[PDB]
Amino acid sequence: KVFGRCELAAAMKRHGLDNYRGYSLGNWVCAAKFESNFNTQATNRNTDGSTDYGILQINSRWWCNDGRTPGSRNLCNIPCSALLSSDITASVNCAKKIVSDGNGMNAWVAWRNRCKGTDVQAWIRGCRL
Repeated sequence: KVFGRCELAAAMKRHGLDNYRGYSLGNWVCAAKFESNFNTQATNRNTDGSTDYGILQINSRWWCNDGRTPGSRNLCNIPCSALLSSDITASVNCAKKIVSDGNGMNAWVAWRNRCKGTDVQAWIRGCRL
């Protein structure tokens, strides 16, 4: 599913990301924009042989099982394919663990490089939230 911007803002807010670990909703929407272009089906292989999955490009070395990432963990206890669903619940639950791990949203390198320090409330402009 390709979310609209305000559609995704509303879903992320419903699931508790606004101000989660102190990160306002626009940070999360900005991260999804540059990680996946709002596409839940996005996947991208990494040089280390892991893959990133879904709206927040959650990676198979630590967080989910894809069966092809040797000596990986599954700290979110899900199959990576769960992260591709139109229902973002599993991606949100796993993102909450990731952002709690010690480096905050710096775990998403698109957030660090394209969202951090910018006017992230622009991403929720106009939305009825």
